[PDB]
Amino acid sequence: RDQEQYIHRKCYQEFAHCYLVKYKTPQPWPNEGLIADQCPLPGLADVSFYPYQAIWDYYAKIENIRPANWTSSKLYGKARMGSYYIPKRLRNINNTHILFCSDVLYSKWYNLQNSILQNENELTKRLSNLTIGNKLKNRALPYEWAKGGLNRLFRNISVLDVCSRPEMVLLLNKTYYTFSLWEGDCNITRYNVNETVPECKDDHPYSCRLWRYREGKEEVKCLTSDHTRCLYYPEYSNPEALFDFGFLSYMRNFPGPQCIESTSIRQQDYEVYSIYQECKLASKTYGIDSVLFSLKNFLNYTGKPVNEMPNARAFVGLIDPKFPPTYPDD
Ligand SMILES: *[C@@H]1O[C@H](CO)[C@@H](O[C@@H]2O[C@H](CO)[C@@H](O[C@@H]3O[C@H](CO[C@H]4O[C@H](CO[C@H]5O[C@H](CO)[C@@H](O)[C@H](O)[C@@H]5O[C@H]5O[C@H](CO)[C@@H](O)[C@H](O)[C@@H]5O)[C@@H](O)[C@H](O[C@H]5O[C@H](CO)[C@@H](O)[C@H](O)[C@@H]5O)[C@@H]4O)[C@@H](O)[C@H](O[C@H]4O[C@H](CO)[C@@H](O)[C@H](O)[C@@H]4O[C@H]4O[C@H](CO)[C@@H](O)[C@H](O)[C@@H]4O[C@H]4O[C@H](CO)[C@@H](O)[C@H](O)[C@@H]4O)[C@@H]3O)[C@H](O)[C@H]2NC(C)=O)[C@H](O)[C@H]1NC(C)=O
Ligand SMILES: *[C@@H]1O[C@H](CO)[C@@H](O[C@@H]2O[C@H](CO)[C@@H](O[C@@H]3O[C@H](CO)[C@@H](O)[C@H](O)[C@@H]3O)[C@H](O)[C@H]2NC(C)=O)[C@H](O)[C@H]1NC(C)=O
Ligand SMILES: *[C@@H]1O[C@H](CO)[C@@H](O[C@@H]2O[C@H](CO)[C@@H](O[C@@H]3O[C@H](CO)[C@@H](O)[C@H](O)[C@@H]3O)[C@H](O)[C@H]2NC(C)=O)[C@H](O)[C@H]1NC(C)=O
Ligand SMILES: *[C@@H]1O[C@H](CO)[C@@H](O[C@@H]2O[C@H](CO)[C@@H](O[C@@H]3O[C@H](CO)[C@@H](O)[C@H](O)[C@@H]3O)[C@H](O)[C@H]2NC(C)=O)[C@H](O)[C@H]1NC(C)=O
Ligand SMILES: *[C@@H]1O[C@H](CO)[C@@H](O[C@@H]2O[C@H](CO)[C@@H](O)[C@H](O)[C@H]2NC(C)=O)[C@H](O)[C@H]1NC(C)=O
Ligand SMILES: *[C@@H]1O[C@H](CO)[C@@H](O)[C@H](O)[C@H]1NC(C)=O
Repeated sequence: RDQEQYIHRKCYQEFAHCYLVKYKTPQPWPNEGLIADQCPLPGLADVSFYPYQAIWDYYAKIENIRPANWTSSKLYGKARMGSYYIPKRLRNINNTHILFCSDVLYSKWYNLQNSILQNENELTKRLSNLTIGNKLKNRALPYEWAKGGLNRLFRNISVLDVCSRPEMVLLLNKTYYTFSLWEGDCNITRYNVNETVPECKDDHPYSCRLWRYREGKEEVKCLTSDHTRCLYYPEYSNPEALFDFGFLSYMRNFPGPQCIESTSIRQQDYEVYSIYQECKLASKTYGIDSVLFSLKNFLNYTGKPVNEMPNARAFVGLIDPKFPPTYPDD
């Protein structure tokens, strides 16, 4: 009978937006610190005027009370306080692949105003028209991922993505771009702002000023004998007062300084395989049930199922996975 529809339905409901990205070589995120001023911060006492930003999971939050001989490096490595600390598990040299199940990276053909029927149909059509086996043609990808890219399935990643999808950016960005209003970045100080920024000849109170000024060396001062409760002094100024300065500056709400520097993270072409296309292909040989079982287990490669992870966060690193998985000969 026309088995095709059952295989489509099952493969789609389990693996539609699941993909496997192979780095040319294992190259992890290179710094412990992430400078992303474009994301709003929680602000004073966390009474936040913005919805929860996922990147806040990695926020190096300044605390006023610290023990007597406390340094930021004890908790956040080389990261700046008030920026973000990338934990070791998100910059792991051993990780050769990135597995994700998310629709946030589809280009404009996919848009949630349409009926789900349209989007389902269009995605399966495009995948069939864009795959050699289970491997995507380079034209499906961003050119930044693979030479020949024409965004025919995936969009380019953006500056604001890191705020809602930090793991995706950390694991998949070919290049790290800073967005900074910190004093000293790009040799911009509180003294030469009227000279480095063209449009400043000296209105929003945020105009032509920096966000974080360097106040001095980081230190802990103890004014009691109680050395467990001492006062912390950050190196740069505290951003709670001006919690959305960087975001508002990124939206070009006012003129002023902006520092953007690039760092090449991963070189050479990505390869990308569609788990859905592999489901549909292997089903005609080994049967839908075993293909389903084996690819579900592959999605559980780390003990946490990637497709049971939130759509914005379902991006995981893998160490030398066998793909396709062995299919049971039953
Ligand atoms: C994960 O990966 C993601 C994907 O890889 C990644 O997303 C990408 O991030 C990067 C970095 O953020 C993005 O690239 C940036 O794009 C910026 C914006 O580009 C547009 O706007 C600028 C400015 O536009 C002004 O001028 C035009 C005319 O020129 C006007 O039409 C505008 O209206 C505007 O005019 C004024 O008005 C605005 C308010 O309305 C003001 O805000 C504005 O500042 C003006 O005052 C244009 O220049 C751009 O033109 C480009 O157009 C296309 C591409 O769009 C190209 O074909 C073309 O060649 C132009 O590049 C565009 O329209 C850019 O500003 C930004 O450029 C800076 O960074 C790069 C990389 O380092 C530099 O090479 C570049 O020269 C710029 O660096 C200078 O400026 C920065 C600060 O901006 C300094 O820190 C730096 O030191 C340097 O200064 C030196 O040079 C200056 C000359 O520029 C000089 O003046 C200085 O004095 C100094 O000597 C950069 O290109 C990219 O778009 C993202 N991609 C996507 C798909 O989103 C993501 O970030 C990654 N995430 C993480 C976490 O890593
Ligand atoms: C990249 O992979 C290597 C190899 O898997 C990782 O090194 C290994 O790290 C584990 C802990 O994550 C070590 O296991 C421990 O070994 C001690 C013996 O000293 C044992 O008593 C513990 O119960 C535990 O099993 C393992 O020794 C270590 N192996 C080597 C060769 O270094 C490495 O950490 C990975 N890198 C990253 C950044 O994750
Ligand atoms: C996603 O990112 C890529 C960059 O890797 C963008 O590709 C670039 O797109 C621009 C405009 O579409 C191309 O420039 C144009 O070239 C033609 C040549 O005929 C010229 O007539 C135009 O005036 C303009 O200069 C550029 O070549 C192209 N670069 C590459 C490497 O393909 C792409 O547009 C981005 N898409 C989105 C939606 O952000
Ligand atoms: C993805 O793989 C992980 C294995 O890394 C699976 O976790 C396993 O989940 C089962 C279900 O509860 C656990 O079995 C039970 O464990 C308890 C306590 O250890 C034991 O007393 C019971 O007799 C029973 O065997 C199992 O321990 C656990 N394994 C680990 C290492 O945590 C997970 O279920 C898999 N997810 C999917 C969707 O398949
Ligand atoms: C999708 O399939 C079409 C087949 O129609 C591929 O090529 C298109 O061919 C028609 C003529 O039949 C041209 O008019 C189109 O311009 C072609 N498409 C493009 C995008 O140029 C197409 O390459 C396949 N891939 C995608 C991503 O659509
Ligand atoms: C900042 O100054 C240093 C030298 O002190 C120089 O190497 C660097 O390129 C400068 N950066 C910018 C953005 O001007």
